[PDB]
Amino acid sequence: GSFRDCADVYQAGFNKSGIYTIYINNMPEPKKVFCNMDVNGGGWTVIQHREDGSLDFQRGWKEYKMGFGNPSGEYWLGNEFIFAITSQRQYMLRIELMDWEGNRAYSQYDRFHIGNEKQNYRLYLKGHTGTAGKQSSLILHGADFSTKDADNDNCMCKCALMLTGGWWFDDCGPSNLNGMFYTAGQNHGKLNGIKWHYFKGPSYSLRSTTMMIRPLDF
Repeated sequence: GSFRDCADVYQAGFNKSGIYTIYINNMPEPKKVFCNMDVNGGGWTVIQHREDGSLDFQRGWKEYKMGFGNPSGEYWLGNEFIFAITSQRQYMLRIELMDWEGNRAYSQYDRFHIGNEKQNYRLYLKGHTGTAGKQSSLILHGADFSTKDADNDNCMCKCALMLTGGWWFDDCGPSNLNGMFYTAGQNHGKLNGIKWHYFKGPSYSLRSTTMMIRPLDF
């Protein structure tokens, strides 16, 4: 049915994880995405994935808007596409995380969406659960998206210049999954890495991230 997301992809009989094309309402061009059909019933559209540091996340607003990298590996879907998808119905957000010592954790939000570009792709979440901290490492109560060329944070400083990448930063706040990818034992003592404070703390840089969405009604 209207392949609007990986949930539709899954309902239509494709039960196997991989690259698919989805047709997002009101977007001009189709979009290739990774679909995770494994976690917890499947139907997850991946909006961010990191695992090796091959792809650099130190980009500007335009690139954070339109997306970068490739769905076969590491990528950012793009805010314009995250908006367009999450406009077409109510979606939940799940975030899969792994440290360098083999531990996996996840955070999950019952409700997720972002505003439009004029709203600086502001973030709204509700209903945090999971094994990657009792509190949410993403701020629930509203933060614009910021990049090195768009200072929209709640700080008198510039969080994108200090922590790297593009994220919904507060006083930078308790996360940045789009920070610098550090490898091996370098995961220790890094302040501008790939961080999720309530899981491994402000100094740990994570081994892999996947952020993915699917409809509430799935």
